[PDB]
Amino acid sequence: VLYVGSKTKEGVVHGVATVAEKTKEQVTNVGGAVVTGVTAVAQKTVEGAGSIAAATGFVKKDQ
Amino acid sequence: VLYVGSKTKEGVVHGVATVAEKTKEQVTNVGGAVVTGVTAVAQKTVEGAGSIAAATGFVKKDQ
Amino acid sequence: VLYVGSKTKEGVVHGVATVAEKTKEQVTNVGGAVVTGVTAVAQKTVEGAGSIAAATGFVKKDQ
Amino acid sequence: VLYVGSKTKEGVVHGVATVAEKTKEQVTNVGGAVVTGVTAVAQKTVEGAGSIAAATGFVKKDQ
Amino acid sequence: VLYVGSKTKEGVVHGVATVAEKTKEQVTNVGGAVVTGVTAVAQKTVEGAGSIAAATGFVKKDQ
Amino acid sequence: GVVAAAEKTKQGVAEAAGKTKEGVLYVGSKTKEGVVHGVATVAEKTKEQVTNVGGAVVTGVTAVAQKTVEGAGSIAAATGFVKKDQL
Amino acid sequence: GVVAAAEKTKQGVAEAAGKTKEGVLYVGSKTKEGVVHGVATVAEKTKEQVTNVGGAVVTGVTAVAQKTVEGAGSIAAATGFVKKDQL
Amino acid sequence: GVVAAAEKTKQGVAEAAGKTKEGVLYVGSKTKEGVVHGVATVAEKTKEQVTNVGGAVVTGVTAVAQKTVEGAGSIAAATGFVKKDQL
Amino acid sequence: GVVAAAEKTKQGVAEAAGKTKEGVLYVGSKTKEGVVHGVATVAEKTKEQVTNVGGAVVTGVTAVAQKTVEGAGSIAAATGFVKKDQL
Amino acid sequence: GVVAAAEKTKQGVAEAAGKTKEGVLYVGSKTKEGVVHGVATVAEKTKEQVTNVGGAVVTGVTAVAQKTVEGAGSIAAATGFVKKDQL
Repeated sequence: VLYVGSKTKEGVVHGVATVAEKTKEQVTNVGGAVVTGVTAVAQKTVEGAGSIAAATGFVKKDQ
Repeated sequence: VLYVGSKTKEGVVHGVATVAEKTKEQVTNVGGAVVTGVTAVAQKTVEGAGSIAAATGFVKKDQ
Repeated sequence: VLYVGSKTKEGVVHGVATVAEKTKEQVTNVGGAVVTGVTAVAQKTVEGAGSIAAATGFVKKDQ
Repeated sequence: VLYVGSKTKEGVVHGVATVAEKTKEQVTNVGGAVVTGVTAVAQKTVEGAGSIAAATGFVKKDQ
Repeated sequence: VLYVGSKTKEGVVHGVATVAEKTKEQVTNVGGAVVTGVTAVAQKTVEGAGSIAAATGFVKKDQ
Repeated sequence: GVVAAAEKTKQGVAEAAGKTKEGVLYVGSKTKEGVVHGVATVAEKTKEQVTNVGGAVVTGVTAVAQKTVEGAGSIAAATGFVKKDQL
Repeated sequence: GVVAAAEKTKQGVAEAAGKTKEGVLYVGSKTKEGVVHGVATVAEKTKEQVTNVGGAVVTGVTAVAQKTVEGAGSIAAATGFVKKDQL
Repeated sequence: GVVAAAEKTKQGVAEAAGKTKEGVLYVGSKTKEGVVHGVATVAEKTKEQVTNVGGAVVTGVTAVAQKTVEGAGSIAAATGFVKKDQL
Repeated sequence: GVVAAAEKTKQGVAEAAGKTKEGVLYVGSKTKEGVVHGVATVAEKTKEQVTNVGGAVVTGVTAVAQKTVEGAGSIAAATGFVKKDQL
Repeated sequence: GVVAAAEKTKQGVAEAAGKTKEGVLYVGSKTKEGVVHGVATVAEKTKEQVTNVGGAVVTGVTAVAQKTVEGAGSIAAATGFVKKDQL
């Protein structure tokens, strides 16, 4: 009937950082999945069932 | 009837940081799933059943 | 009936940064999926079921 | 009936940065997928069921 | 009936940047995909089911 | 004088002088070298009498901003300076 | 004079002078070096009488901002300086 | 003078001079290097009489901000300095 | 003068001068080097008379801010200094 | 003068000058070296007046901030210093 929404956050990601210095890394992958970086996922769904927000670094071989 | 919502957050991720310095790393996987970068996921669903927010860094081989 | 929404955010990603200095990296993958960069995904759906927002770094060989 | 929406943001990404200095990198992949850059994806969907926002660093060989 | 929308954002990407200095890079790919650049995708769809916004950096060999 | 108003309507949105910095703003460097900034002086019931005989008299504020002053035996900034040197 | 108003409406929304810094704002360096900032002076019930005979008189404040001054035997900043040197 | 108002409304949202810093704000370095900041002086009931005979007089505040000064036998900052050296 | 108001409403949301920092704020370094900050002086009932005969007089505050001074036999900062060296 | 109010309301939310620091704030280093901060002086109904004969007089306070001073036989900071050395 009477709604006031001010500065409301729903499904929000903010303030994600990564700092590296003098860093060395080696990756040798064969048929797999390697994730080293940053993933920032924000999701807001209405009337949506079975919703996946993030799916990172999997190796799926279902039947 | 009479709702006021100010600065309300629902399903919010904030303030995620990683700091690395003089770090060496070596990854060698074969058919697997390696994750070294953390993920920030925020999810809000309305009338959504069976919702997954994060599915990071595994291996699924269901039959 | 009477709605005022001011500075409201739904499914928003903001403020994602990575800083690197004197960093070296080697990647050698064969048939795989290696992710090192930044992914920032924000999603809002209305009446959308089974919606994925991010699917980074996958290797999928389902049957 | 009476809606006022001021500076409301839905499915919005802003403020994504990457800073690198004195950084060397080597990638040698065959049949694979290597992602080292920045992907910033924002998606809003109305009455759309089963929508993917981002699919990065993928290797899919379904049958 | 009475809608006022002032400075509203839906499916908007802005403020994405990368800064590189004294950076050298080497890529040698055979039959694969390598992404090192910036992708900024903003999508807003109405009455569209099954919409993908970004499909960066993959290799798909479905049968 | 900035005024934004909305009276006697069913809906009103008023925005005064608002500033937004959305986007990418890049500055390589923003140095400032040898800068004098913001000098203010206030006096009340002002009355001045100056009598000078062979000298130098300056009334007011002094503000000197220099980046590089080269040379040996030089004077960069002087206020009320008397120099009587033999050689 | 910044004013934002919304009266006699069913729904009124008003923002005064508001600042947002959304996005990416990159600054490589923000150095300041040799800077004089914010010098204020207030004098109430003030009158001045100056009598000078062969000298130097300055009435007020002094602000000197330098970055680099090189050279042997050099004076960089001097207020009320008397120099009587043999050589 | 910053004002935001919403009167005689069913719903009113007033925002004054607000500041937001969402997003990425990167600064490589923010050095300060030889800086004089915020000097204030207030004087009430001040009458000035100056008599000078061959000297140097300065009446006020002194502020000197320098970064780099080289030189053998050099003076960087001097206030009320008298130099009488034989040679 | 910052005011945010909402009178005679059914729902009022007043927000005065508020600051938020909800992002990534990166600073590599924030050094300050040789800095004079915040000098204040208040004087009531001061009626100054100055008589100078061949000297140096300064009437006020002295603030010197330096980073680097090189040199053998050099003077970096001096207030009320008298130098009479034989050679 | 910061004011936020919501009166004659069935529902009121007033917010004064508030600060939020959510997110990631990163600082590599926050050094300060050779810094003078917060010097104050108040004088009420004091009694003084200056007469000088060939000397050096400074009236007030002194604040010197230096990071590094190098050199042999040098003087970094000197207040009321008298230097009469035969050579």
